[PDB]
Amino acid sequence: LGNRRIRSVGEMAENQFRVGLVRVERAVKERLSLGDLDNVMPQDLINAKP
DNA sequence: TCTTAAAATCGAAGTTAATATAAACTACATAACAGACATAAGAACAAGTTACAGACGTATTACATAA
Repeated sequence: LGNRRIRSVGEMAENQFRVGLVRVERAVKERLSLGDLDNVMPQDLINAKP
């Protein structure tokens, strides 16, 4: 049992949230690379639905 | 003749009922929807054509009455 671990609701919630965050981060990096960022707000860059 | 990667299999019922991310403008042709008209089909009324029924009228026979 020192070689097997317990993973609870907090850990897997964190894991899935991090997966969604990476999913957002890919598109955010794609958008930031364009350059035209004069009229962009932080709420116009991320994607809450993933 | 000996490794080494693939290929295939692994009990019945029973229950069970799904998800959820990520160009715009313009030009043209076609299909669909609505309205109106004509047509075909049925409903209604009235008449005509025809035979039979229902009770009457007639014809026939038998009884009664008159000579």
